[PDB]
Amino acid sequence: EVETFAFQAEIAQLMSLIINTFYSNKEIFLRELISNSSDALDKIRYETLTDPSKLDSGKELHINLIPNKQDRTLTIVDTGIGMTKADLINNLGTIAKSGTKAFMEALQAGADISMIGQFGVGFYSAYLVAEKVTVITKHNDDEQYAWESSAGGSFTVRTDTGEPMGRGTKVILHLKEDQTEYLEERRIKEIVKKHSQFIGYPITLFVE
Ligand SMILES: Oc1cc(O)c(-c2[nH]ncc2N2CCNCC2)cc1Cl
Repeated sequence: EVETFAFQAEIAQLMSLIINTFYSNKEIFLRELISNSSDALDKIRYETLTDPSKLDSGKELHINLIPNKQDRTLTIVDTGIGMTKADLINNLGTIAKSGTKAFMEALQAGADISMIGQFGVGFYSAYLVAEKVTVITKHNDDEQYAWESSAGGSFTVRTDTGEPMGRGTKVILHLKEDQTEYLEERRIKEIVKKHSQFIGYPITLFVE
Protein backbone atom coordinates (compact mmCIF):
# COMPACT_ATOMS: atom_id res chain seq x y z
CA GLU A 1 0.00 0.00 0.00
CA VAL A 2 2.13 3.00 1.36
CA GLU A 3 5.92 2.91 1.52
CA THR A 4 7.74 5.39 3.76
CA PHE A 5 11.25 6.69 2.94
CA ALA A 6 13.81 8.92 4.62
CA PHE A 7 15.04 12.00 2.76
CA GLN A 8 18.78 11.87 2.30
CA ALA A 9 20.44 14.14 4.89
CA GLU A 10 21.37 16.93 2.42
CA ILE A 11 17.75 17.17 1.22
CA ALA A 12 16.41 17.06 4.80
CA GLN A 13 18.80 20.03 5.47
CA LEU A 14 17.68 21.82 2.25
CA MET A 15 14.00 21.54 3.21
CA SER A 16 14.67 22.77 6.77
CA LEU A 17 16.57 25.74 5.30
CA ILE A 18 13.62 26.53 3.01
CA ILE A 19 11.16 26.24 5.81
CA ASN A 20 13.02 28.15 8.54
CA THR A 21 15.00 30.93 6.82
CA PHE A 22 13.24 34.38 6.81
CA TYR A 23 12.80 35.13 3.13
CA SER A 24 9.97 37.37 1.92
CA ASN A 25 10.15 36.69 -1.84
CA LYS A 26 8.19 33.40 -1.58
CA GLU A 27 6.42 33.85 -4.97
CA ILE A 28 9.33 32.35 -6.86
CA PHE A 29 8.04 28.82 -6.00
CA LEU A 30 5.60 29.18 -8.85
CA ARG A 31 8.30 29.97 -11.41
CA GLU A 32 10.36 26.94 -10.19
CA LEU A 33 7.37 24.61 -10.62
CA ILE A 34 6.40 25.89 -14.00
CA SER A 35 9.98 25.63 -15.04
CA ASN A 36 10.11 21.95 -13.97
CA SER A 37 6.89 21.31 -15.97
CA SER A 38 8.42 23.11 -19.00
CA ASP A 39 11.58 20.84 -18.78
CA ALA A 40 9.35 17.65 -18.61
CA LEU A 41 7.33 18.97 -21.59
CA ASP A 42 10.52 19.55 -23.57
CA LYS A 43 11.48 15.93 -22.83
CA ILE A 44 8.28 14.36 -24.14
CA ARG A 45 8.37 16.61 -27.21
CA TYR A 46 11.98 15.65 -27.99
CA GLU A 47 11.31 11.92 -27.51
CA THR A 48 8.22 12.09 -29.76
CA LEU A 49 10.21 13.52 -32.69
CA THR A 50 11.62 10.02 -33.16
CA ASP A 51 8.79 7.99 -31.70
CA PRO A 52 5.36 9.65 -32.16
CA SER A 53 3.70 6.75 -30.35
CA LYS A 54 5.08 8.33 -27.10
CA LEU A 55 2.17 10.75 -27.56
CA ASP A 56 -0.59 8.11 -27.63
CA SER A 57 -1.01 9.02 -23.97
CA GLY A 58 -1.93 12.56 -24.98
CA LYS A 59 -0.79 14.94 -27.75
CA GLU A 60 -1.46 18.28 -26.02
CA LEU A 61 1.60 19.75 -24.27
CA HIS A 62 0.50 22.29 -21.69
CA ILE A 63 0.38 23.49 -18.09
CA ASN A 64 -2.72 24.10 -15.98
CA LEU A 65 -2.79 26.18 -12.77
CA ILE A 66 -5.73 25.21 -10.63
CA PRO A 67 -6.54 27.19 -7.43
CA ASN A 68 -9.12 25.74 -5.00
CA LYS A 69 -9.98 28.09 -2.10
CA GLN A 70 -12.09 25.47 -0.31
CA ASP A 71 -9.35 22.84 -0.08
CA ARG A 72 -6.77 25.57 0.23
CA THR A 73 -4.72 24.05 -2.67
CA LEU A 74 -2.87 25.29 -5.66
CA THR A 75 -2.31 22.55 -8.23
CA ILE A 76 0.16 22.70 -11.16
CA VAL A 77 -0.52 20.15 -13.88
CA ASP A 78 1.58 19.36 -16.92
CA THR A 79 1.38 16.72 -19.72
CA GLY A 80 5.20 16.40 -19.71
CA ILE A 81 7.16 13.13 -19.64
CA GLY A 82 6.18 12.17 -16.11
CA MET A 83 8.29 10.29 -13.65
CA THR A 84 8.79 6.61 -12.90
CA LYS A 85 8.54 5.28 -9.36
CA ALA A 86 12.35 5.16 -9.33
CA ASP A 87 12.73 8.92 -10.40
CA LEU A 88 10.19 9.86 -7.73
CA ILE A 89 12.14 8.20 -4.90
CA ASN A 90 15.44 9.51 -6.32
CA ASN A 91 14.49 13.06 -5.32
CA LEU A 92 11.97 13.58 -8.15
CA GLY A 93 14.53 13.16 -10.98
CA THR A 94 16.95 15.77 -9.47
CA ILE A 95 20.61 15.70 -8.63
CA ALA A 96 19.52 16.85 -5.19
CA LYS A 97 22.66 15.85 -3.31
CA SER A 98 25.29 17.70 -5.44
CA GLY A 99 22.79 20.43 -6.25
CA THR A 100 22.14 21.01 -2.55
CA LYS A 101 25.93 21.23 -1.92
CA ALA A 102 26.31 23.74 -4.79
CA PHE A 103 23.28 25.71 -3.55
CA MET A 104 24.63 25.93 -0.01
CA GLU A 105 28.06 27.08 -1.13
CA ALA A 106 26.39 29.80 -3.27
CA LEU A 107 24.26 30.89 -0.30
CA GLN A 108 27.63 31.51 1.41
CA ALA A 109 29.15 33.29 -1.58
CA GLY A 110 26.22 35.79 -1.56
CA ALA A 111 23.26 34.04 -3.28
CA ASP A 112 19.68 34.17 -2.06
CA ILE A 113 16.98 31.46 -2.18
CA SER A 114 15.56 32.74 -5.59
CA MET A 115 18.58 31.16 -7.33
CA ILE A 116 17.63 27.73 -6.04
CA GLY A 117 16.57 26.61 -9.54
CA GLN A 118 20.12 27.21 -10.81
CA PHE A 119 21.18 24.18 -8.72
CA GLY A 120 18.56 21.81 -10.01
CA VAL A 121 16.47 21.56 -6.80
CA GLY A 122 13.92 24.19 -7.44
CA PHE A 123 11.08 21.69 -6.57
CA TYR A 124 11.86 22.06 -2.86
CA SER A 125 10.94 25.80 -3.00
CA ALA A 126 7.33 24.48 -2.87
CA TYR A 127 7.97 24.38 0.88
CA LEU A 128 8.11 28.22 0.96
CA VAL A 129 4.30 28.20 0.73
CA ALA A 130 3.08 24.60 1.29
CA GLU A 131 2.77 22.71 4.57
CA LYS A 132 2.20 19.54 2.49
CA VAL A 133 3.08 18.67 -1.13
CA THR A 134 1.54 15.76 -3.13
CA VAL A 135 3.05 14.83 -6.53
CA ILE A 136 0.98 12.60 -8.77
CA THR A 137 2.90 11.39 -11.84
CA LYS A 138 2.43 9.04 -14.84
CA HIS A 139 5.31 8.16 -17.15
CA ASN A 140 4.63 6.09 -20.31
CA ASP A 141 6.95 3.35 -18.85
CA ASP A 142 5.18 2.85 -15.45
CA GLU A 143 2.00 3.04 -13.38
CA GLN A 144 0.57 6.21 -11.77
CA TYR A 145 2.20 7.02 -8.38
CA ALA A 146 1.57 9.62 -5.66
CA TRP A 147 4.55 11.02 -3.72
CA GLU A 148 3.80 12.95 -0.60
CA SER A 149 5.66 14.92 2.08
CA SER A 150 4.99 17.33 4.94
CA ALA A 151 8.73 17.56 5.42
CA GLY A 152 9.94 16.27 8.79
CA GLY A 153 12.62 14.07 7.17
CA SER A 154 10.34 11.60 5.38
CA PHE A 155 8.21 11.12 2.30
CA THR A 156 5.78 8.47 1.01
CA VAL A 157 5.06 6.77 -2.27
CA ARG A 158 1.91 4.70 -3.15
CA THR A 159 0.17 3.70 -6.38
CA ASP A 160 -2.52 6.13 -7.26
CA THR A 161 -5.78 4.68 -8.58
CA GLY A 162 -7.30 8.02 -8.13
CA GLU A 163 -8.29 9.41 -11.45
CA PRO A 164 -5.81 8.38 -14.15
CA MET A 165 -4.12 11.20 -15.91
CA GLY A 166 -2.77 9.79 -19.12
CA ARG A 167 0.77 11.15 -18.81
CA GLY A 168 2.39 13.87 -16.83
CA THR A 169 2.79 15.36 -13.41
CA LYS A 170 0.42 17.05 -10.96
CA VAL A 171 1.87 19.00 -8.05
CA ILE A 172 -0.74 19.69 -5.31
CA LEU A 173 0.37 22.43 -2.84
CA HIS A 174 -1.60 22.33 0.39
CA LEU A 175 -0.91 25.97 1.32
CA LYS A 176 0.13 27.34 4.72
CA GLU A 177 -2.66 29.31 6.35
CA ASP A 178 -0.91 32.59 5.81
CA GLN A 179 -0.19 31.98 2.10
CA THR A 180 -3.66 31.91 0.57
CA GLU A 181 -2.84 34.92 -1.61
CA TYR A 182 -1.47 32.27 -4.04
CA LEU A 183 -5.08 31.16 -4.63
CA GLU A 184 -6.13 34.60 -5.88
CA GLU A 185 -6.58 34.93 -9.63
CA ARG A 186 -5.01 38.45 -9.69
CA ARG A 187 -2.03 37.25 -7.77
CA ILE A 188 -1.36 34.17 -9.86
CA LYS A 189 -1.67 36.15 -13.05
CA GLU A 190 0.81 38.78 -11.82
CA ILE A 191 3.37 36.16 -10.85
CA VAL A 192 3.11 34.25 -14.13
CA LYS A 193 3.46 37.45 -16.06
CA LYS A 194 6.45 38.51 -13.86
CA HIS A 195 8.48 35.30 -13.83
CA SER A 196 7.06 32.85 -16.41
CA GLN A 197 6.38 35.15 -19.30
CA PHE A 198 8.21 33.24 -22.09
CA ILE A 199 7.45 29.60 -21.24
CA GLY A 200 6.97 27.68 -24.55
CA TYR A 201 3.70 25.96 -23.67
CA PRO A 202 0.28 27.29 -22.88
CA ILE A 203 -0.37 27.98 -19.24
CA THR A 204 -4.02 27.98 -18.42
CA LEU A 205 -5.27 29.59 -15.23
CA PHE A 206 -8.44 27.85 -14.07
CA VAL A 207 -11.37 29.87 -12.61
CA GLU A 208 -13.28 29.04 -9.45
O1 LIG B 1 7.08 20.03 -10.59
C1 LIG B 1 7.46 19.00 -11.46
C2 LIG B 1 6.90 18.96 -12.74
C3 LIG B 1 7.32 17.92 -13.56
O2 LIG B 1 6.76 17.83 -14.84
C4 LIG B 1 8.30 17.02 -13.13
C5 LIG B 1 8.81 15.99 -14.07
N1 LIG B 1 8.16 15.12 -14.82
N2 LIG B 1 9.05 14.45 -15.54
C6 LIG B 1 10.32 14.83 -15.33
C7 LIG B 1 10.18 15.84 -14.38
N3 LIG B 1 11.31 16.54 -14.01
C8 LIG B 1 11.41 17.98 -14.29
C9 LIG B 1 12.43 18.73 -13.40
N4 LIG B 1 13.72 17.98 -13.28
C10 LIG B 1 13.47 16.61 -12.71
C11 LIG B 1 12.49 15.80 -13.57
C12 LIG B 1 8.87 17.12 -11.85
C13 LIG B 1 8.40 18.12 -11.03
CL1 LIG B 1 9.05 18.24 -9.38
